[PDB]
This record gives sequence, structure tokens and C-alpha cells, in this order.
Amino acid sequence: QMPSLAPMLEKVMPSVVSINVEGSTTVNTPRMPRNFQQFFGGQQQKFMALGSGVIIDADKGYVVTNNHVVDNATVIKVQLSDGRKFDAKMVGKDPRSDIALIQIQNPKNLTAIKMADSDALRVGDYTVAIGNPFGLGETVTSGIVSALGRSGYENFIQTDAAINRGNAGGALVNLNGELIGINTAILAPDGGNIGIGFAIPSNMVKNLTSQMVEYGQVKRGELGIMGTELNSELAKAMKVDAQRGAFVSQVLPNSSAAKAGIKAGDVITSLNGKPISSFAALRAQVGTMPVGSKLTLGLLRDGKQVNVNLE
Amino acid sequence: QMPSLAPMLEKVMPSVVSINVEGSTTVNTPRMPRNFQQFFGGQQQKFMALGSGVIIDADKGYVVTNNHVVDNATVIKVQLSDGRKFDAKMVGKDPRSDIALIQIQNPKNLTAIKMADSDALRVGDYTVAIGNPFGLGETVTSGIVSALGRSGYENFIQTDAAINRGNAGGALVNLNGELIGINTAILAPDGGNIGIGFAIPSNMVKNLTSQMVEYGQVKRGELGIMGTELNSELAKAMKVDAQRGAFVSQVLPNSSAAKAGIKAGDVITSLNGKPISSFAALRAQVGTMPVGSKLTLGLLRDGKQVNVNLE
Amino acid sequence: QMPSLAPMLEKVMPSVVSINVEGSTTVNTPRMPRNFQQFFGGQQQKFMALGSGVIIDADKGYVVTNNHVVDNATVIKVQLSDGRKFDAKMVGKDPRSDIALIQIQNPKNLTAIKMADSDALRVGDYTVAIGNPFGLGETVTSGIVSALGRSGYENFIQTDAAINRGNAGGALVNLNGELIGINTAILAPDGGNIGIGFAIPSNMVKNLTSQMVEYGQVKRGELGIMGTELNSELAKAMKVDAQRGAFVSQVLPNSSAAKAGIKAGDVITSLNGKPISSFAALRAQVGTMPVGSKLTLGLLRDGKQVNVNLE
Amino acid sequence: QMPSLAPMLEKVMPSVVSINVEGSTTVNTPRMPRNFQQFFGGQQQKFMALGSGVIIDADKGYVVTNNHVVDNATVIKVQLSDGRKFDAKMVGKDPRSDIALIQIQNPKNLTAIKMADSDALRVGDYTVAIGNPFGLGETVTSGIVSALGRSGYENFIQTDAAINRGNAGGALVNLNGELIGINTAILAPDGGNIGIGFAIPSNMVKNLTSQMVEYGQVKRGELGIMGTELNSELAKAMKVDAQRGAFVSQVLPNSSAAKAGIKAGDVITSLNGKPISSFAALRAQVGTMPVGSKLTLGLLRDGKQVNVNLE
Amino acid sequence: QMPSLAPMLEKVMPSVVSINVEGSTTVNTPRMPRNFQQFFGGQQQKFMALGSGVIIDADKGYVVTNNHVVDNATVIKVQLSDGRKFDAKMVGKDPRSDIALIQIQNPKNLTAIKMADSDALRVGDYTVAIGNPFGLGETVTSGIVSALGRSGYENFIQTDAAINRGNAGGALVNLNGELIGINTAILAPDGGNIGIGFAIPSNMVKNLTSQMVEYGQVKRGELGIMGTELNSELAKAMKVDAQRGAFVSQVLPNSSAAKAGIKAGDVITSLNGKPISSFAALRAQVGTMPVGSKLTLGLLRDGKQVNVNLE
Amino acid sequence: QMPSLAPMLEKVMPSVVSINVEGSTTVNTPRMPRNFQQFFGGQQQKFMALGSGVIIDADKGYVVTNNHVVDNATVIKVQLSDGRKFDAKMVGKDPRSDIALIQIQNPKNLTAIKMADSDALRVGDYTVAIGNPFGLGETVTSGIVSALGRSGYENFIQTDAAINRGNAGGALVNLNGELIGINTAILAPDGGNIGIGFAIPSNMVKNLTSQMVEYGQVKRGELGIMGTELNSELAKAMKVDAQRGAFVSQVLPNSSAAKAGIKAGDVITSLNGKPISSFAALRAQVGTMPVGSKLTLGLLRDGKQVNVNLE
Repeated sequence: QMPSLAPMLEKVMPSVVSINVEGSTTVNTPRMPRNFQQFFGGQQQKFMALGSGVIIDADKGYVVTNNHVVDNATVIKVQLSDGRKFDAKMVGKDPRSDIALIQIQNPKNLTAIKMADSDALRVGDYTVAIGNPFGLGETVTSGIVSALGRSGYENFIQTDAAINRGNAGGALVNLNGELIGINTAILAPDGGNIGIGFAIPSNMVKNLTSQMVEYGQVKRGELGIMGTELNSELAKAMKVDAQRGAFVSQVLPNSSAAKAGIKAGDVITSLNGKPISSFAALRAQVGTMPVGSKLTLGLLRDGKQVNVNLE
Repeated sequence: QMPSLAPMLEKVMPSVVSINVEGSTTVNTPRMPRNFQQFFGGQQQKFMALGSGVIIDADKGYVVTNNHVVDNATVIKVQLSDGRKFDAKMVGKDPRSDIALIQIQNPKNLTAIKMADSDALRVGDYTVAIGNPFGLGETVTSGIVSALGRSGYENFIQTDAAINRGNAGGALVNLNGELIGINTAILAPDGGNIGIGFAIPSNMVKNLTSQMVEYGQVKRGELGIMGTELNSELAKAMKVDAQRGAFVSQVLPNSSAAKAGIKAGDVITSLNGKPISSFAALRAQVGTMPVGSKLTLGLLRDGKQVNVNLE
Repeated sequence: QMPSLAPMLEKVMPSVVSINVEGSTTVNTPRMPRNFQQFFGGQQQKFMALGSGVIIDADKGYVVTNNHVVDNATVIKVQLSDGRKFDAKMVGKDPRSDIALIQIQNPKNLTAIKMADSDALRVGDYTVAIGNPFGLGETVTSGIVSALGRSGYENFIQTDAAINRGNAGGALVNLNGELIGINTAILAPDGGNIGIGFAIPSNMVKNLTSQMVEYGQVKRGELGIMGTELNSELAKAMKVDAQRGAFVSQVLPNSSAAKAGIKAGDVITSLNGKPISSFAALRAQVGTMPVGSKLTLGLLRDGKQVNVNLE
Repeated sequence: QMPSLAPMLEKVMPSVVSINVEGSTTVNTPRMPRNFQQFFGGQQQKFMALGSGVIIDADKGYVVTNNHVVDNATVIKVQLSDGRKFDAKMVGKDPRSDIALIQIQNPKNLTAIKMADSDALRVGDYTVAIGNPFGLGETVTSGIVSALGRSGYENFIQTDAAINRGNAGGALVNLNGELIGINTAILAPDGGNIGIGFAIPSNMVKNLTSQMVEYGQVKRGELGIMGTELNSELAKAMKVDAQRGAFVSQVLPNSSAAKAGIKAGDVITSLNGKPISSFAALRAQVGTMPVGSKLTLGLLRDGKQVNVNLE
Repeated sequence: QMPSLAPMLEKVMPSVVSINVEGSTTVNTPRMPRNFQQFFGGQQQKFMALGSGVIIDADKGYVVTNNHVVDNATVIKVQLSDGRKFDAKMVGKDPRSDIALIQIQNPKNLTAIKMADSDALRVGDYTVAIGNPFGLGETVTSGIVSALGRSGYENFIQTDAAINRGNAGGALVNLNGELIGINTAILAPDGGNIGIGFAIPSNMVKNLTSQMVEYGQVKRGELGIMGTELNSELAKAMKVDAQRGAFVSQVLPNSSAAKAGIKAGDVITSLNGKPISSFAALRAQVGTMPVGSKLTLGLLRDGKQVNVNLE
Repeated sequence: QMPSLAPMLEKVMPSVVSINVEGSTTVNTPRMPRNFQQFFGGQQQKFMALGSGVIIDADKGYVVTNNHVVDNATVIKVQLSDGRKFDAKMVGKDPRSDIALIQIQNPKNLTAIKMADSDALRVGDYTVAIGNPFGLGETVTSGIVSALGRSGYENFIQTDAAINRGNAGGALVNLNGELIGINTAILAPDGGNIGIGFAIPSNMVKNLTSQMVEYGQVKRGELGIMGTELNSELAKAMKVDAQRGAFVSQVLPNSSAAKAGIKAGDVITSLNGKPISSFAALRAQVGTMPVGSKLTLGLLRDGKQVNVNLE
């Protein structure tokens, strides 16, 4: 009969869960009377966040979701599409990528989703998102892969399968029902839309996620080598023929420098396209990123640009 | 050659009509001069509404549309996709579901749409909407069934096939060209979008619609039985072991109570999920609904929850 | 030397006090994540209100202030212009006129202000207001009496001595340092300005205030007589020559009816200018007012309009 | 006793009247449903304007007011401060200066105000305004002369005696109760405040007003002489030593040119300060002004600047 | 395996290019201090526009894009999806249809897109748009043909394949990878969305584009014949039986009048639906359009309506 | 005759000058097309600021004004109320108090204003402000001293003589024509009103101003003594009986510590009322202030609070 996504959706929905968060946050004591004609400017306030997650490990009962949903939580509950409810405890979170991991207490008869290798994605691929944009429940929508933050190096998937005025729900799945990414919120504190959706790709979700299980957090790889700004003592001494950039004096730490095929003298000025002005420009950009990252540095020395792997 | 919806659209469009409403409304006499720096605060004012409808009965020439389009109308006109124009008179309207019925005067060579049984819908099904979001004409758009207010009990279809910033047009149709619902406006007085579209499902449209033909209106089923609040004389007397809710003293009226499998003593506290706090909470929620409704009541008495059918 | 208000201000300021309110209020539990692109929609929340008051009785330590400052208070503190602080307990409040009365605990060496008879005010009289518009402290400002809600019958003083974008402070005083009114907030919940200031005149403040001491509240005088709508049985029977209004059948209750010089048959259609359309129009307008009121009723019977005194 | 303005106000108020306008205007037929998420885009609509006026001629019953109050009026009513009401017919209006003149029908026992010579005003002089900023009635406020559009040549009086967020009321009067100007609305269509008030000075009001009685309108004095742009045939031929401006070829029309002490050759480039760029710049600025104007032209010819008097 | 658009996208992307514009514009000199509480009111300012284009002629290196992207450009650069960059010079632009043409300097190994005949489009056809809505790069999205400004006479394609809050990108392509239209911006100065996308159809793009190559501009066809308004001398003389419209006296110019099958006497009152009120109404509407246009005129003379072809 | 301020204003205005600033500032290169539905995110841009100043030294030609008027200036011009214009060069500025000093080039026949001792001001004193709120020129307004940041210790004068929606003009003068303060802008970058005006008092203006002449800037007095936080090694060792505050270990620097009557052990927790929480809380608050300041510290040691004088 008629083509439909219902068939695969019925095999995927059991892996998608609903998350009810109850948390408290420190807030300013309201100053009054309230005068709506004035530009003005501590107590605990209870809040209720809500969102979606995907079951990533059925035996352990690990569930990936968004940090903007589970942040400051005090009690978190989970409901499977069948109706069953469980308690869950937090296991790790990451404000930068807006990814967080939770663990179901007493997991039983759970179905984990199969994760696809995101490195295989291509722009015109079809995608469907599964989330909760208005708090009314699990809503599913479809579209295609609009942009790839690499294939088309610390990527991001842009998809037109994203709901207007809604909160970046949960799962981004392909036609075979496999997880290709988790939809996130770029404008964090505000689960919100920019007009198109962004998602961490599944491989990154997997990497980010194994780290939270192993360390309670994702280890930041802030790692240059030990260099000296351009125009300084040991820096100016050399080339300076096509100057303007971030100089690199040493490389011995052997931190993806004896691996980056980088040695003394170099002068990096790129990090996936954006020109690396200063030297600290580098120290910062390359340090706020998640271990295992694959960023690329356009290096100067008359031909040189390799890809790094954090750690 | 290439896949297209044009083929089925050409078999459906003849059933979709354009509605031009001319009406008058009572308005406040403007107070002036107008000072845009002030927060301030009767005559008849002519207005022009516009919208879409679907031909539901070709011999009778019955056309379903939205109450926010035909409300306060004084003259209503209809244009078929072929160009022909007819006059129409109102036959019934319903602000709650935003559905209204009109009748074409001198119907001739009309094509009614075939209505599908909406109980068969499933979330990943494909849908296409046909309406007039900007007043520029008949615009068609497609997507899928994002949520079902029951299948996934007084449902609602949520579809991502809904235009941004537009007025909830008319028809919601499936791939075989059959009516699966009429797109409505939840924010009534303002044909508007919340970010995703809602539609009354076809079966409800059919029920709602037969009622307007038969009574000029949809009969409200406000029908409990005759009970007595919880904690009162005849209520407190019993159980009160797992209290907190709406008590039910009698059931003899035999109004889906001798049918709800409900008898004296009970204590209902649900109506499709939302906890029934008070007793009037019940009297109100279950009374504003359209006859024939299928709502469900989570009843307390240590195991009891049946589905009702208004009347 | 140079003219100044400082001289009289130094004799008045000791009567003007600062009020620090600490209160709790029931609020909605924040729903999140917060999406600033959505139109959405219980716990106790502590708040801090702030305002001004005037010492009206030094022995008893009675202080008049605004109900929008002391509403929902749990702890109220008072600081005299000299620095001394006292605790105060609430004694009465009135949302309608925005007036409230508080009592200082352990009053000692207090100076009450002298109240002037407001019936003597005239439009071009000079006035000075003393309050706290931004929370920064006691700010004084001057101007004149811009309008009188009677002299120029349940008056109101309009004064151009009112601060832009500020909260209607406290006292309105004349050139001899006497209280002529308390500045209030017409837009209650929002201590705010409309562009000019309003104040309850001192005589009303005095009346309103004696009532809160005597009853914990100001007694509402909802008192017609016992009549019967116009066009009804006993109403239509009579005149109806210059109809259109509120009929009056009886008067025996002797409630400012045997005092209003009103008797059976009458047909009132005025209440200080505004035409009294219906009969309940009267029942409502004349019932929300504070006892002792002096409202006027343009009565129909070919010449008749007297002034009433509630109770 | 205490200083007050009440004394003089009681001698002035009888000259200040209240104006109730009932008018109709051509408006767009509302297009619906109304979607508040859309940027969109004829019938007669009745409106009610309201404002203040001053009695300028008691025998004739001439009343000056604002054109933004009486524009498009169909019925105009007038109430004296004593309560009496009269009908009035329009006699002239002027959108440019926002001044209009009306005539009372059956004037009787009227008191006209005495007009002061505005040429005598000085910045620190005291002023009081009398108007109706919120529609609540006659409100009076005071302040000083903040700026003079000449004394400090087609002046304007700026006064801090102007109400926040209100509609530029009516009269501007000095301490002896004499009219020194009518407060106007610079932002016409919106009786509104810029933060300080503007008023046509009394002498201009008098001139503007005598013209409306005599012609139904104020005659525009668009009058150069007949010249030829700078850089043209007969223009470039001469000087051009300190060029850049508006050339003047002829002067024979004898229109304040044989009076402006202006003759062939000249090159005007000023009109009360603002540099006269082009030649039409002059034709326009000097033509939209009211006859009898006293504008000044900084003329070039190595020393030349005289003041003109329209006509 | 799974259906995808990636396959055809890989054959199309090479034809889609990125355009970086650097231009200067005349702007007002900022007046300060900036007071955000005031409604206020020349130098050159450099700006940077950005957008998309499609390679329409590989040998010549002609690239079509939007006039709102290339307007006021001083330097324009182009990057092919492979990374190569070229300089380009402007060749023609058209604010009305928002289409502009540029030429690549030193074109080499370029792939032009194949253009489809837009006259063949039908509403349910599938479409995909390729553009740059946020400046982040080339983003592709899909949907269907929602409306046709003719097929369903100076058409426009409306497509739901348009990104929310983004700038109308570039190309609109069908499933075989052929250009069916260029997405434009109706709200010009603001690359922006109305909620659905508009595009000039490919045939018009082709016509508009050949004109800019041949004349530096698209020649406007402002061409009636030479008639005389309705009710005038030679107009009223005739019929006037079903009057109300634009009269047509002559036709001899032979400008699609000896071609429009139009002769003396006629009275046109239509231009693709919209009633032609006045005679200049016609002169204007039919003159702002692009040569080669196919507009239709509902002509009066008891049966007459032909389609014109500009020139 | 009638009271007026004109008399004294004529003796003061010659000291008040008009300042025309022409400056350049570094700004972001506009990114386009401009999409008003997007939340987005270097070149020199010329600006024109405008404001008022007061002649403080006639021989030297020193003029005080606001830093928000003269900041980033490249050319500054000055016009005396008589018409004469001079060039001026900057001599010092201070963003904190918004005061700046300029010097007239070729001063000649200048009249300096006489400065009054601001320590003598009292709340009900009369004041008049002279400035340029809309750019239209010199506007004068009057009112009274509403609040004193000390008399009623690093004061501020609050005056109701401040124009709505305008830029804090220049001079604040008393009835004898003497400077009592310069009106400033608290919301700096935006010459703007909060609803009432603030002014640096004349004595501070004098102190601030002598410093800019002597050092090009006002020397910041960041000066504690050298102490050690509360709860630390040498701090906890002592008292701690009524703890909670900023400890003070040493005092030997003799910086208003051997002058503050302060010695080892102390524990300051006040700075003119506001409780000094931390120790750095002190280091910061007392360091951003202008030398010569008179701030007061509520010191703990069972009775101790003296006033300091920076340096």
C-alpha cells in the first residue's frame, strides 16, 4: 500500500524515552512593587524541565539526552513509550555540546537503539527527528541532512527536520531506524530554534558519552605543545616571510605534535577554516574542545596542514 | 518518470474550495487623538474573512470549513478550483473544535472528497495539507503525521505539514487523496501557527458535521450521573483509603454510567491522563466536549478505567 | 535669603517613614527549558516590597501607607528619617483605594503629621510629594494640584508633582507641611505612573483609616433601597415618559433613601456624571465604594439630584 | 496666607472650554482571520476626538483649538467650565501649525481671554498650561518658558509645563492669566509628547486665526522673486567667489524683495540658521509657511541678511 | 539501499557557487549620545553581503544570483564547491525580480546547470533549494511546489522548501537536478522569509538573464497603445453600457495591440485577475514588468481576453 | 511685576556654552542582507555628538562638560550664547563620574560662572538646569533638590528639574545663578533619563576638575592598608565574636588608616551603608572612587566608624 515511516518508527520508538526533571535553582528575590516602566537590576526556586532521550545501553540502562534538560536536576524520572516509568540518576553532562548521560534504576526489558556511523552521512540523506517541542509529548518529524560540519572537522549536523519555535528535541534517526545524531540547543539557556536544527553526530555522541561513563565528565584536551608568540625572541628570529599568525617554538611534549607531524619553527594560523590570529587564539579554541576531536590546523611553513586527534 | 504528488492532487483539488466571507461586527468607537504613549481602555464594522473548505456532500453541496472563517458572516461566496462561483448559506458552526458547515446554493457538477477512517492513522504516515495561509490563493504543502491525540481519546492530529506564520488552512489529506482531517486554529481569534499544525480527525469531523446538519449545532454531552463531592456526607462515609479525588455517589441516570460500568461509591480522578482534582473539575471537562466523544476516565475502586461514548 | 522648601521639609520629614516589607507569595513552578519563541501558559516565593508611609498617630504609632506595599507581608520594618528602626504589624488594608494602615511596635518619640481638611483644596494650590520612586531612598518633589475629582464626589487629587517611571510614593503635602493626601497607584499590581499622580485626599484617608482601626477593614456600603428594573411589572406601570434608565420601586429601608429624599417611583441614571444604564449598574457602582462616601445621583422624576453619605 | 495659582486660575478657567468631537473617517476593511505572526498590507468609521480650546472672541464666540482635535469632525460640542454646552461649527483649520478655529452657535455670557504680546516673552518666565491629557477632564499644570524659537524667527515656545504621555492640551498662559500661546502637537497624527511641550505663540495664533476668519484658511506665502539656480546661465556669469548656495537672478516682483532690500545677483543660503543648499530648497521652505511670517535669510553678497514679512 | 538525494546533489553542487561581496554604501553620520528613549530622524560605510549563485554558462562563466546580494558591490568573489575561488564582475541586475547576473574572470573547468522548462511544473512536484540562510555555508533543503503564479501569467513559484528566518538562498532544483527557478526575496531590502519561499521560474530567469547580457539591463515594456480615459471626450461617446474601467481609444502603434487583437473602443479592466480601475492603473502595472512578459488582460467589449508578449 | 527667572538667567547664560563634537569610532562591518528575523552576532565611522558645558575659568578658558559628549572626539567646537565660536582641545575626562574638561583656544571676553559650595545644599532648595535634551538648542528647566547622596558620602544630587526622554544636559544652578552641580548620565553609553536627574555636586566637580588639569586624569585612590581576609591565619586568631565581614590585619602604610584612626585587628563591613561582605569587596569599591573622596566605613571592634579623605 502507501509508503509510511510508521513501520520503522514502531521499531525505534521503544528506544526513545520521555524525561521529567524536577530541580531547584538559586534565584534573585523579587523586588516590588513591579513597575513596568523601569529597568531594574537570593532564594531557591523549584523548576520542572522536560525532554527526550534515547536508550543507548539496555543492560546498563544508559540514556543520552540534553544537558539543558537535566541540568540542576534533583529528581529525574523516565517514561518508556509503553508507559513504564523508572527513576534515573545522573552520570555525566557537558554544557559545551549540550549532551548529558543518565542511568535508569532497575532497568528491565529495555531496547537500545543501534547507532550508525555518522562518518557515512551525506547531505541529501533523509532524516527523522523524535522529540517533545511543546511539552505535549513525543512528536516526530522528517526532512533531510541540510549541512555537515565536516563531510560537506568537529562537525555538526544541520537538518531541516526541526520544529519551528520548539525545543531541540531528542533523537535524529535515519531511514533504517539508526541513531545518526542527537538534536541539540545552540542557544543554551534556551531550548530553541534558529530556523534549522543542529545535532551532535552519533560518533561524537558515542565518544562524548563513553567519557562521561569513565570520568563523570568529558576531558578537555587543551594541548598546544609549548611555543612562543610571533614577533617574540625565539619566534621573530626565524622566517617572518609571510608573517602574521601564531608561532610555534617547541613540539617535544609529543602531544599530537610528534603526531601532528609538527616540529619547532612552525606558525599555525588555521583551525578548520577560521584564521588563527594570535597564539592564545589557538590555546583557547583548541582547549575548549572534547577529547578525541578531529580538528584541522592549516599550518604555515610553505605547505603543511594535518588533522589532530585529541590526546 | 519523477515521483510527484501532482497526479493525486489533480483528483483532489476539485473538492477543495475557496471561501470569501463578508461580515459585520460590533466594534468600539475609536477614541482620539491617538497617543502612542498611552495605555487606553460602539459601531458596526464590515470585515472580510477568507479561507478554505472541502466538499463533503456533492448532492447536498455541504462544505466543511473553519468557524473562525465563517463566523459573523453576512454573505459567503465559494469558488471551485475550476473558477465557478456559488453563494452559500451557513448551516452550523462550533467554536470549540473550530469546525463549521456551509451549504452551496444551486450545487451542480460537484465532486465530494472521500473521507478515510481516521482511526487507521499512524505517526509516520504521510500527509499533505491544502489551504490559503496568506490570502494569495490555494497553497499545498506536505509532511507526516507528527502526533496523534489518541492512537499515539478526544484526539487531535499534529502534522509538520503546516505553514509558518500562516492561517491554519483547510484540508489534511493522505496519499490516496482521502480526507484524514481538517486543519484548525487552536489560538482562536487568530488563525495562526504554534509551530506545528493541528487538525480535527476526519471521523470527528464527520460526527461533528452530521450534528450541525441535524441540529444547527453540535450537542454538548455534559453528563456525569449525580454524585456527591469527596469528603462530604455520603462520600466520606465509604473508603477514603487512597482518597484525594472526585467522588461518585450515584449512577442510575444510566448515562454511560450503567454503560461506563460505573456504580455508586466510585471515585474518578482521570480524563485521558490529566488528574481529576475536584468533582466540578469533572462536570466541566466532560461537559464542554462534543457528543459521541470517546474520552477515558481512570476510575478509582482498586482497578477500573473504561471508555465512554457521549449520549 | 533664597526661597526654599527645606525649612518646612525639616518639620515634615520626621513624620515620613520608610517601610521595608518581606513577604511570601504563591507562584507557578517555572517550566523549562525556557524557549523565548513560545507563548506558554505551585510554590512559595519570597519577595521584598518597599515604600513610604506617614505617621498619623504618634501615641498609637499608626502609619498609613499603600496596600500595594504591604500586601502579603510577613515581616514589616519601619525606619524614621533619623535612623531608628521599629517593627510594625499590619492593622488594615484596602485594595480599592490602595490605602493600608500599620502599627509600630514600641513607638517612642514619634511625630505625627497634621492632616489638613482636603475639602479646602483648589486647583492651583501648591503641593509637594515625599516618597521612594526607585528604591534609592526618600525623594521629594513639588508641583501643583492639577485636578480635583470633586471640587473641580468620591474625589481624587491629580498632581503634576509625580515622578516619571516611579512607584507612587507616599505623602502629598501642602506648603504649611500638612497632609493633603496619600499618593496612590491606579494601575494596581504595578506601582506605576500614568504620567501624572493621583492621591486619595486626606479626609478620605482619615475616614478610610478610622475604619481599618475599628473593623480591620473598610466596610463596603453596597446599599440601593429595593427597587425593580425599568420595563418590569411595577416599573413600567408608571411614567415611562423620558424612559431609559434604572428604575426605583421602594425606599423604606431608610438607607440614605429616606435620607436621599428618594421615594417610590424614581428612576436614577447618574452617579457623579456617568449615566446609569441598567439597575445592576447601580447596585455595583454604589457597592464597591467605601462607607461615608459622598457620591451624587442624578435622579429622574422631572428635577431631582441629591448627594448621599454611605450608611 | 499660602501662595497659590487658584486665584488667577479662577479668572481664566471660564475662557477655557472643553471640546467633544464626533466625526467619521474612511478606513480599510479589516482582513481576517487576524494572524499576529504576519505583516499584512474601504468603509466609513465613526470616531470621537476630544480636546481643549480657548475663547478668543466673546461676541462672535470664536474658539481656538487644535486641528488634530477638530479634523474630520461632523458634530462638534463645547462645554464651558460652568457646565453650559453649545454647538459649534468649524471656521478654519491649519495642519501645519496644528491650529484651528471654531464658532459657538448662540454664544451668551462668554468670557474671552486677554492675549498677551508674545514678543515680550523671555526664557525664565513662568507659564501654566490648561488642557485634557487623558480625556479625564481639565487638568492644569505649571512650569517655565524653556526655549524660544526666536527671542532665545518663525518661533515656537518650548515649555516644561507639559504632561508626560498626554495629548498637547490647550492653553499656555502666564501669571497674569493672559494667553501666551496654544500648546500643539508636533507629532501630528498623534496628540503626543516628545518630553517637553511646544506651543504656537499668541501673536502667531492671533495672525493665523484672523486669516481663518477672513479666508477659511491661512494663506501660504510661497514667494521668492524669480531667480535662476546657481551655476546656470545668468547665475554662473557673475561672482562665484564663495559659491555653493541658492542664486537669485531677479527681484522685480517687489514681493519683500524690493522690501527685503534684495536685488539681482544675490545668493541666499540661509533661513533662520539652516543653510540653504539648493534653490528649490528655498522655494519649498519659504512656501509652506503662514503669511505674515518673520523669517530671516542669511544672504550672500559680502554682507547681507534682512528679515521678511510674508506678503 | 536507502533512498537519498545525495546522489543527484553530487551532480548539481558543482554548479552552485558561493558569493562574497564587499561593498560600500552612503550612510547617515550617527548622532549622539544615543538616547534609547528618543525617536530621532553623510559618510561611506563598507559592508559585506553574502549569498549563492548558479553557473548558467560555463564557457562564458555567467552566474545568476540575487540583486540584494550583489547590489552596491565593489568587489565580488566566488567560491566553487570544490574550493577554487575566482573574481567576478557584475554584468546586470534587476531590483524588481531580485535577479542579477555576474561573470567569472578566468573561468576554467566549470559546470553549468541544465535549466528545465518551467512551463512544465505542477503543484505537487518535488523541489529542493540550495542556498546560505545564516552565512554558515551551503545548506540544502527539500519540499514541493506549493503554488504556481500561473499554471495553478507573470508567475512565481511558491515552495515549502524554504528555511525559517533565513535569507532566500539561491537555487530551486527538481529531482533530476535541473534548475526550475531562483529563490528570491519579496521583502527587498531584507533577505527574508514570509513563511514560504518564492522563486522566479527558470524560463523567466532565462529571459531576464539574456537581457542583462544584451543590454546591461532588462528592458521595461511600458506599452499601452494610446488611448483616452473612460468618461472623457472620445471615450464616453461610445458604449458606456457596463462602464467602470479603463477605456482604450487607439491601437495603431501595433504594440501587441495589433497583436493583442485589440482595436479602438475597447475598455480593459483586468491584468491577471486584479480589476483595472483607472487608465493609468494600466499604464503603471503593465510598465514595471520585464519584456517578454506573458500577462493577460480581461478586456471589455462583450467577450474579449487575450494574452500579451511584451515588445 | 511678575516673578521670573529670566533676570538671573541673563546673568548665567553667557557662562553656558554649546559643544559640537566631531569624532570617529571603530565599528563592525555591516553583514548583509539584513534579515529582521535573525539574531546575528572592523571600520572607522564618523559620528557627531552634541552637548552643553559651563565656563569654569575665564582666563584659561576651561570648560566642564560630560565625558559622554566629548569622548572619542577628533574636533570639538564651542559656541557662546552670544554667537561666537571657538575651537577647543580636550584636557581630561572621567567615565566614572561622566565629567570631562576642555580648553578653549584663544579665549576672549569670557564669563566664568561662580561655583557655590555644594556642602550647603538642602533637599527643598530650588534648582534650574540648563542643557540641550533634543539637539534643538539651549533649553532651561527648573525644579528642586529631590535627594542628596549625603546631606540627606560620595554624594550625588537628584533633582526633579530634568527633562523626560532627554540627554542629561549640562549645568545645575541655584537661584543666585551659582553652579551647584553638573547634570550627568548614569546610564553611560546613553545620555538618558531614569525619570529624575542626577548631578555631580559642584565641590566634587571642582575637585575632579583640578585633577584633570594637573594630571590629565583623576587619580584613583585604591588604598586599603594591607590586611588579611576574615577566617584566615592572622584574622581568625582574634575576636570572631560578631564575625561575618572584611578583616583588617595591618595599618602601617599610614594611608588614611593612621588617619582613619584604624589599627590592626579591625573588621570593616560598611561603605556608606552597603554591608562590606568580602575583603576584596572593599578593595574594589574603595578603589574605583576619585581621590579626595569622603566615604565612610562602618568599622567593627565594638564601636567605630570614621570618614576617610582619599590620599
